[PDB]
Amino acid sequence: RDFNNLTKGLCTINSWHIYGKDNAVRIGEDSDVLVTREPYVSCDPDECRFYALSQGTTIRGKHSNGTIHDRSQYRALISWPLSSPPTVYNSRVECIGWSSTSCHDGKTRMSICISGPNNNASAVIWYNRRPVTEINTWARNILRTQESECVCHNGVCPVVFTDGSATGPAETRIYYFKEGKILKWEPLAGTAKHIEECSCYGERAEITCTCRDNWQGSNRPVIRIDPVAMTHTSQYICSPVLTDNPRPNDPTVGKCNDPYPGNNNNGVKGFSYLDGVNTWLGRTISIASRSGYEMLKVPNALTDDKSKPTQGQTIVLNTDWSGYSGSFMDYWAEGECYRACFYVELIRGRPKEDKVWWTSNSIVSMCSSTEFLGQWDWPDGAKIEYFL
Amino acid sequence: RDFNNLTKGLCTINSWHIYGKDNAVRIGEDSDVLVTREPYVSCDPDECRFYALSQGTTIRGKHSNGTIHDRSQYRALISWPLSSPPTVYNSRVECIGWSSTSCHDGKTRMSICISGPNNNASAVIWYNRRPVTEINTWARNILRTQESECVCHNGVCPVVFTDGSATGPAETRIYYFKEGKILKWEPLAGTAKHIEECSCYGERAEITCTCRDNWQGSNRPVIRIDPVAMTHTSQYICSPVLTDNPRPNDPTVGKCNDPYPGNNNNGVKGFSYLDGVNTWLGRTISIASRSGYEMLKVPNALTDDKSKPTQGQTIVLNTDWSGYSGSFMDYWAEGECYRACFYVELIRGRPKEDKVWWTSNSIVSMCSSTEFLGQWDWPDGAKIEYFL
Amino acid sequence: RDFNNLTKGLCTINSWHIYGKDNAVRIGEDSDVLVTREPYVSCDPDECRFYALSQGTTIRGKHSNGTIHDRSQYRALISWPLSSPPTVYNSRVECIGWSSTSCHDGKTRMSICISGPNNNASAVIWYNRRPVTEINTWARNILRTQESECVCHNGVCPVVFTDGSATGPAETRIYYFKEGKILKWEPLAGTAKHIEECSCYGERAEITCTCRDNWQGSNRPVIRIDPVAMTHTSQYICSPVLTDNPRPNDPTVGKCNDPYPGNNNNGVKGFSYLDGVNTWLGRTISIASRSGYEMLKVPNALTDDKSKPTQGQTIVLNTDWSGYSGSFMDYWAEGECYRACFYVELIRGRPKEDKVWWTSNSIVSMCSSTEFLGQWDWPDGAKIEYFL
Amino acid sequence: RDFNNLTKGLCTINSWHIYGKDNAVRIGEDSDVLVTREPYVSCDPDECRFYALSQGTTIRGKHSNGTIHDRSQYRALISWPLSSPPTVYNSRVECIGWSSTSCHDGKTRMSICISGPNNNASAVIWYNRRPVTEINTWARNILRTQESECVCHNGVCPVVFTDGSATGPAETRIYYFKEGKILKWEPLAGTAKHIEECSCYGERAEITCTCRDNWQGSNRPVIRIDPVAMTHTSQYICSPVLTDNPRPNDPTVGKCNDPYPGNNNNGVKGFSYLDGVNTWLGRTISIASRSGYEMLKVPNALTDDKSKPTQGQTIVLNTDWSGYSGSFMDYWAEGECYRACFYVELIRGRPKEDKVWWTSNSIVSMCSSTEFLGQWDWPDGAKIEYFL
Ligand SMILES: *[C@@H]1O[C@H](CO)[C@@H](O[C@@H]2O[C@H](CO)[C@@H](O[C@@H]3O[C@H](CO[C@H]4O[C@H](CO[C@H]5O[C@H](CO)[C@@H](O)[C@H](O)[C@@H]5O)[C@@H](O)[C@H](O[C@H]5O[C@H](CO)[C@@H](O)[C@H](O)[C@@H]5O)[C@@H]4O)[C@@H](O)[C@H](O[C@H]4O[C@H](CO)[C@@H](O)[C@H](O)[C@@H]4O[C@H]4O[C@H](CO)[C@@H](O)[C@H](O)[C@@H]4O[C@H]4O[C@H](CO)[C@@H](O)[C@H](O)[C@@H]4O)[C@@H]3O)[C@H](O)[C@H]2NC(C)=O)[C@H](O)[C@H]1NC(C)=O
Ligand SMILES: *[C@@H]1O[C@H](CO)[C@@H](O[C@@H]2O[C@H](CO)[C@@H](O[C@@H]3O[C@H](CO[C@H]4O[C@H](CO[C@H]5O[C@H](CO)[C@@H](O)[C@H](O)[C@@H]5O)[C@@H](O)[C@H](O[C@H]5O[C@H](CO)[C@@H](O)[C@H](O)[C@@H]5O)[C@@H]4O)[C@@H](O)[C@H](O[C@H]4O[C@H](CO)[C@@H](O)[C@H](O)[C@@H]4O[C@H]4O[C@H](CO)[C@@H](O)[C@H](O)[C@@H]4O[C@H]4O[C@H](CO)[C@@H](O)[C@H](O)[C@@H]4O)[C@@H]3O)[C@H](O)[C@H]2NC(C)=O)[C@H](O)[C@H]1NC(C)=O
Ligand SMILES: *[C@@H]1O[C@H](CO)[C@@H](O[C@@H]2O[C@H](CO)[C@@H](O[C@@H]3O[C@H](CO[C@H]4O[C@H](CO[C@H]5O[C@H](CO)[C@@H](O)[C@H](O)[C@@H]5O)[C@@H](O)[C@H](O[C@H]5O[C@H](CO)[C@@H](O)[C@H](O)[C@@H]5O)[C@@H]4O)[C@@H](O)[C@H](O[C@H]4O[C@H](CO)[C@@H](O)[C@H](O)[C@@H]4O[C@H]4O[C@H](CO)[C@@H](O)[C@H](O)[C@@H]4O[C@H]4O[C@H](CO)[C@@H](O)[C@H](O)[C@@H]4O)[C@@H]3O)[C@H](O)[C@H]2NC(C)=O)[C@H](O)[C@H]1NC(C)=O
Ligand SMILES: *[C@@H]1O[C@H](CO)[C@@H](O[C@@H]2O[C@H](CO)[C@@H](O[C@@H]3O[C@H](CO[C@H]4O[C@H](CO[C@H]5O[C@H](CO)[C@@H](O)[C@H](O)[C@@H]5O)[C@@H](O)[C@H](O[C@H]5O[C@H](CO)[C@@H](O)[C@H](O)[C@@H]5O)[C@@H]4O)[C@@H](O)[C@H](O[C@H]4O[C@H](CO)[C@@H](O)[C@H](O)[C@@H]4O[C@H]4O[C@H](CO)[C@@H](O)[C@H](O)[C@@H]4O[C@H]4O[C@H](CO)[C@@H](O)[C@H](O)[C@@H]4O)[C@@H]3O)[C@H](O)[C@H]2NC(C)=O)[C@H](O)[C@H]1NC(C)=O
Ligand SMILES: CC(=O)N[C@H]1[C@H]([C@H](O)[C@H](O)CO)OC(C(=O)O)=C(F)[C@@H]1NC(=N)N
Ligand SMILES: CC(=O)N[C@H]1[C@H]([C@H](O)[C@H](O)CO)OC(C(=O)O)=C(F)[C@@H]1NC(=N)N
Ligand SMILES: CC(=O)N[C@H]1[C@H]([C@H](O)[C@H](O)CO)OC(C(=O)O)=C(F)[C@@H]1NC(=N)N
Ligand SMILES: [Ca+2]
Ligand SMILES: [Ca+2]
Ligand SMILES: [Ca+2]
Ligand SMILES: [Ca+2]
Repeated sequence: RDFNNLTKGLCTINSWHIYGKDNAVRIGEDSDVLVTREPYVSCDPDECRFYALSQGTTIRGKHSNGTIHDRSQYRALISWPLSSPPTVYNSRVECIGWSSTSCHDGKTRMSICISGPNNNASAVIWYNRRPVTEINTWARNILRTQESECVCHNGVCPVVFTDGSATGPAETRIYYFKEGKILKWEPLAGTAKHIEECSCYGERAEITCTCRDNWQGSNRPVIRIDPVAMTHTSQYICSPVLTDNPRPNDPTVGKCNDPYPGNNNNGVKGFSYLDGVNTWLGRTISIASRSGYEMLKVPNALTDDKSKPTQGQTIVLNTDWSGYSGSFMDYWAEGECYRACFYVELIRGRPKEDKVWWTSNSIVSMCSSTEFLGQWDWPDGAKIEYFL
Repeated sequence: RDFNNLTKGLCTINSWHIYGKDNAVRIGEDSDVLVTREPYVSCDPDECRFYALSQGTTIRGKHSNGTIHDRSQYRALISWPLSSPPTVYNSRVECIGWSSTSCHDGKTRMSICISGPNNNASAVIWYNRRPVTEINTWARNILRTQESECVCHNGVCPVVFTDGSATGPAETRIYYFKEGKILKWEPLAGTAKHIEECSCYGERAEITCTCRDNWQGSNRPVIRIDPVAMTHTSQYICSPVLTDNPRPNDPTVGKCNDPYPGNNNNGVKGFSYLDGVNTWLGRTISIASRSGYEMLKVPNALTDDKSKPTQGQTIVLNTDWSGYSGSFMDYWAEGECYRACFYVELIRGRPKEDKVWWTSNSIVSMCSSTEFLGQWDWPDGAKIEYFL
Repeated sequence: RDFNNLTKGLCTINSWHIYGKDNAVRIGEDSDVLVTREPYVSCDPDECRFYALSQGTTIRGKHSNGTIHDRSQYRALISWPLSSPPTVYNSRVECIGWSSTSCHDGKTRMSICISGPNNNASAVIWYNRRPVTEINTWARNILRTQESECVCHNGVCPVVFTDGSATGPAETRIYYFKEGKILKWEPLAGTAKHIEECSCYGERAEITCTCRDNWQGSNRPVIRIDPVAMTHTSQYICSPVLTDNPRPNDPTVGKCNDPYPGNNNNGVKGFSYLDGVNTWLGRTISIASRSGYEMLKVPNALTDDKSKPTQGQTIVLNTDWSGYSGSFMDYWAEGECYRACFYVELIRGRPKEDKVWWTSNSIVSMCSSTEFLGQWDWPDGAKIEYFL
Repeated sequence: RDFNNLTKGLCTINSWHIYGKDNAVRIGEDSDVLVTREPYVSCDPDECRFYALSQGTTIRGKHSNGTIHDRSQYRALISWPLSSPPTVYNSRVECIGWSSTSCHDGKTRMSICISGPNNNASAVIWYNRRPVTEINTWARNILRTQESECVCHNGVCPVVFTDGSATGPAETRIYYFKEGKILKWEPLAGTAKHIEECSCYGERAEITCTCRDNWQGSNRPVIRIDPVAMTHTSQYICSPVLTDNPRPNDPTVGKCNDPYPGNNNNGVKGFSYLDGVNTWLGRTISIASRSGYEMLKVPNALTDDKSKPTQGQTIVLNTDWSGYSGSFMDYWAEGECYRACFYVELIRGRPKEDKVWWTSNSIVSMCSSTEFLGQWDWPDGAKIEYFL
């Protein structure tokens, strides 16, 4: 086993095909399914798995009451087989905490969980299923990380962390890990003014992350990382196709180097694939809430402040709930190019559906096709009324 | 690991012995068993497994209400250990969709799931548990495939798909796959006038499929495929022993090159083994409904339009429900010949048993014996009244 | 991997230590535990497992009603990890039927299940988890076999079957299998007048089985088998310490070559270790019912028609239910001798406890010690009243 | 695989990071979680697992009634994946009994369970998942052992047992095992006057155990073992920071060679790391009950009868229940030093919470960091009222 290297480009994305779906809320209506949120997908060389933050109770369990809260001592990063639900009996605990990331470097897996109180959180970096490095909070304000997979190149796996205000300037750092040890870290550079929850992918020896400016931006910040030099910059997606949520209506011209204004102090984790004409952006269909989800092909979105969609695909109808969304690729598939993939978290329960006392989610995930495939929509599918 | 080659003939079939049975509806009365239908069996070189289409809910779960429907976003091909039930906790998802096939080529497994709306369905072809090829609907009318295992020879695994009307001419294609990639495809040839749900087996470098003419035929169409030349023809089973359902009474003479008339627009998936005097046909015992199941030895059924049974074996009594039935063989068993096997789906719930709001099934499977074994009957065994 | 050979003698048995216990009825009061009976234990070279006949329903399930019956289409030989309970989710199906045996030959496992109606039963012999040989009923009267493990020597695994009356002369055969194929079979020889449910062990190239004379004997028949010559004889245990159940009071003198009279048409599966002075017999404590269980050291029991106990060990109190009991050894342990082991089935429910509608069991198993260990008793431990 | 050797020293302990937490009582409110107590953690070369004594019933099960009792026939040492709960379906039985220890020697695992009545208990020593050696009670008074992992060095794995009074002099022995066989045993030596439940760790070819003087001491006895010479001594922790429970208030001066008085006939299993200035002691926060848990850095605690804390870390608040606590290390981690770890048992139910009829626990475990990490508290998290 050698470290994996990012030697391929992205396949041409002409549509999205179904990859995985776990139906966890439907099935967990009458089986021992854990309450989760903040899910993602990540591949090893011989298997791809679903990941999420457990809340340490099943959904039918009485302890599901109160699970709208983000951060407790009962949370852990869990993983489980692709498209199965996260059950008590099949879920494997990666580490303990309420913010995470995880990636395989070709030889073994690194998993990072942050736990603690808001003013005293710490990250523990696990490598080959043992704890190796720990990092203490630097700004004493909810140390937090990507909530989707990291990416490695020749052993170097950069990770984006943020510590500080959600509604003001914060202190974002890029840590470059290798075998779980810190090679280097840098403070955020470039023009992004606030960073959270970066969604990353790797192609041709470069790692691109699409993040959430929680403070001011409804355009998404982008961090581009060179994992060999161990350097980065940041900017925003130029495109007037705005992809955060909540957000104002789309203008005609976006902003490349500043937050696009109109909504403050709020947002959602999301992603994009930024590859010249082969660029696809994800977003909720609603400008106001986490409902619906679409993919739009927006040629040169990253660099063209007037780019608009040339194609699209509905993933979730606007009459169905969505949530966080994020990128991953199977870096160990055969063939000449990396096939872009993503998941969407389908959040159920509170706050939008408050007749139940819980919040949970299921997962749908697609990967790209070079065909122009017909679309379906992929909702969570559970009837909240069955839980009453 | 080399690609497997079909180098043996069928063993002499003198009776059928019990192979597997999961009792899923009985057990799922009080355990976390998934609602399924469209089951089958398929072997790898070191294990044989049960397969089916999940409905993405357990049977006791409230979401089992409505599961008579064939096609939703909550379905997936799952597999699980032989004769265990498909539970939440032991079932492995192969791919997402509501029509499937799957086979191992000696090196690894190919699995194909079709999903989408009726006018916009697509097939995703997985190989070694990754998506490799996608195929879009060509007639915009419920693209669909075998619902039982495919067969490979030297890496080439043909698969029969149909897109178009269930009650009229449709567009059937034979795709020849290798490592998940399309080597070739051909439109249906020969005299079969409508094809659905082919049940296939392989012997001496030839693949024989027994299919369902949904439009006109109560005799079954047969497709014979040369996986080296990558060519095929089709005809019908000549025999007056008619094997679709519903069907008219058996005549005295069948038809070789046309549908045998008497029932329109309906049928059920079934199979046969067509091997000269060693020929056995499966069918429901009832001409009117999916009840009962028998095997009949009908020497030269394929080519003799007056052949009648010379032996038989009851599998399921006419007072018990049956359903789809299909062929598979363990191509990696030791010994001089391939032992024919089959399963019967035992459908419970709607529409015949409408005091419950669900539809599900369990599975019974037999393989052939060179002995003349005593027969038992093998019903589903659940009491519907326990579910009330 | 070579075939295992029986090259060691029995270790000196000076007491019995606890080996395994699954508590299945206790735990299955509130978890998805299958209804079983006819359990046993058998080792592979790298693992020892519990085996039993499932009834194809959980114990809390409504289908547990009626499970006092011995033979249905819903039964299967299952195995599961040592001292775990047989659950829906962890139990592996070996084959389908309502009478079984199973043993590992050093290279792989042979499992035999008999199914069918009383007048038309057949055995299917599985080897390396595939069906290899089938055998049809020869006397049309409930073809049946050991219900505990077989034993192999250099690939040859003899198995004792009986077909015919339970209350009269029957036709017992010894089949000698190798890789699942029949090398030879012989009709029962020697002085045993009726044989059922043989409990076997192997030492120094000879296999000894202790069986149940259901028709006349309260002393147990014994079959001694030479697996190299493929020959056998039979006699009874001479000892006046009578070990079947129900049974008369112990006399002073037993019988070597005839059934010891006093009880007709009834009995229970049991076992012994017959090794000169190192001989230990198992039996229920009650002469009238399956309650209690003890081991007695009865020097030369096999050949001495006046032998009485020189030591003993209570396994289950007379105020607790027992059931079938049987022998196995770990033939792949390190060391100079084979350590004798046994299990006792602890039957709960009907017919003795008829406030519940089911019958099931749990398992306790001990192996011998060369120390003189203190004894405990090992009851099932469940409160029937919790199930009301 | 070679036997592991204790060739490293302890890493510098500057704080404790979260390692694992199973939330078993929360999750077991509505899933099939076994009732346990006396948990611990132990690593193999490729995996670390949770261990505990099952009570042979789930917590929601009616048989959980009465589980405050320590010793029944329904108990077994079980292990399960790190931070998962001990469920029916994922728990592996190591051996049967109501007192245990377990450790891996680099080649395979040794597990020891004691069972029997109080006056007739015996230990069975399993090695490579087979029983190898048995030891009978020597003082006929509840033969008992560590309840946390043992430690091996070059194949030699010493184990501390005690047989005799809990409230008076007893007979403690140190057995030195290798491949499950007794190399040697010695009676307790040095100044410790009563020993129970030793918590052990190994560094630089020496094994240190921190035990419980149940009879007189609120300071903890310490046994230091040379596994090459196979010799030991014992003394007490000198420090006036007293670490048993219940206990008097901390004095100013402790005792090195006698029990520190003030509480008789009671105590709790606990541990320490004794490494010069790098010494950390665990204890309950309450002097009166098993509530709260803290770690205190007490330089030279072992040898300095006036040492007081120079740092600390809260693990569990005084308003939350704790229980037994114990040491383990991952001896197969990479790097230059062994990272100290520990777990705390979080006992729920009786006797403190007597509105429920059961007693169970969950587990939290930490390992040391060379950083000064922020602290959180880690309670069990279940609401007893949900169980009413
Ligand atoms: C079976 O399956 C297939 C495969 O999925 C289905 O076919 C798919 O059908 C879908 C849905 O109909 C299509 O998605 C839409 O794509 C269009 C883009 O394609 C159109 O526009 C292209 C570019 O045109 C522009 O470029 C230049 C400019 O100089 C010039 O050429 C041109 O005139 C124009 O200015 C055209 O090239 C393209 O045409 C080609 O393809 C056609 C096939 O569809 C064919 O018929 C043609 O002949 C031709 O060859 C086509 O015209 C997306 O724009 C659209 O996305 C917008 O609309 C949806 C609402 O439906 C919305 O949710 C999106 O957010 C977006 O609209 C919002 O954002 C815009 C950007 O800011 C903004 O302008 C809009 O006002 C709107 O904003 C409002 O809503 C948002 C979101 O709520 C909010 O944030 C804002 O603030 C504001 O409120 C869809 O993605 C697929 O591309 C198509 N796929 C394929 C391969 O064909 C098929 O239908 C199914 N079949 C059946 C039988 O069911
Ligand atoms: C223990 O277990 C064993 C092993 O399982 C049990 O023994 C088995 O018993 C079963 C059931 O009894 C047998 O199955 C039946 O097999 C017969 C075929 O065998 C008979 O016919 C043979 C051929 O004869 C013809 O050939 C030539 C013609 O030129 C000529 O020789 C001859 O005169 C005749 O014209 C005979 O060779 C054969 O005889 C031999 O074997 C005998 C043993 O059974 C022995 O006794 C003899 O001495 C001799 O050596 C024997 O006569 C099947 O035909 C039958 O299948 C038909 O009947 C069942 C109803 O029972 C039906 O469900 C089937 O569908 C089928 O009948 C329908 O279809 C026909 C074809 O179209 C049609 O003609 C019928 O009118 C009927 O149609 C109606 O119903 C269908 C279905 O609903 C509907 O679609 C139509 O529209 C219409 O409504 C059974 O399969 C096993 O073969 C036998 N196995 C063995 C190895 O013996 C044993 O009983 C058990 N023991 C105990 C103690 O329980
Ligand atoms: C801690 O744990 C230890 C280890 O487990 C416990 O110690 C164990 O204690 C048990 C129970 O007490 C012992 O089991 C019993 O063993 C005796 C056999 O040992 C006795 O007899 C030996 C042989 O004597 C004969 O041989 C010759 C003859 O020429 C001659 O020497 C002699 O005089 C006599 O004729 C003696 O050698 C032996 O003595 C030695 O060991 C002693 C230790 O116990 C020691 O004290 C001595 O000093 C000496 O060194 C000893 O006397 C078994 O016979 C007995 O089994 C019978 O009894 C039980 C009822 O308790 C019954 O259930 C059995 O079925 C059996 O009795 C039935 O069957 C007989 C045979 O047919 C029949 O004769 C009886 O009438 C009776 O029949 C009735 O009931 C049956 C069954 O229901 C029914 O079918 C019939 O029809 C009829 O109704 C027990 O197995 C262990 O051996 C002992 N183990 C050890 C290593 O010591 C210890 O107690 C525990 N400690 C604490 C503190 O709890
Ligand atoms: C974010 O996270 C961080 C990291 O966790 C949090 O910071 C941690 O904060 C905790 C809690 O505040 C600290 O734990 C306490 O540690 C102190 C020991 O450190 C103090 O004392 C040191 C030694 O001083 C002595 O040494 C010499 C003597 O010659 C001399 O130098 C000196 O004057 C004195 O005599 C000092 O070196 C040390 O100072 C340094 O560090 C400071 C940081 O905290 C810094 O501010 C300073 O400037 C300096 O550089 C510091 O003063 C522990 O002693 C304490 O443990 C005692 O107290 C707790 C109650 O809180 C109690 O539960 C413990 O049991 C113990 O007290 C009992 O036992 C004593 C020993 O017998 C006895 O003396 C006491 O009376 C008491 O006894 C009673 O209760 C017990 C238990 O119930 C009972 O059994 C008895 O019978 C009796 O009833 C805590 O462990 C961490 O060390 C600190 N960690 C770090 C790295 O800083 C931070 O707060 C969090 N931040 C936020 C924003 O939340
Ligand atoms: C560390 C944290 O609480 N992040 C929030 C995160 C943060 O609150 C925001 O990113 C602002 O800092 O927001 C959301 C959300 O649904 O919007 C979550 F799902 C996240 N929950 C989580 N356990 N990781
Ligand atoms: C694609 C489809 O719906 N096929 C139907 C199929 C089709 O409706 C028919 O083959 C006609 O096209 O019919 C039946 C049936 O029970 O008869 C099913 F079980 C099938 N269900 C399924 N999910 N594959
Ligand atoms: C052998 C025994 O009962 N030990 C007690 C042990 C002993 O009673 C004491 O160590 C005194 O001998 O005390 C406690 C406890 O919670 O305090 C337990 F958890 C232990 N329970 C257990 N099954 N190992
Ligand atoms: Ca924002
Ligand atoms: Ca038809
Ligand atoms: Ca008898
Ligand atoms: Ca004490």
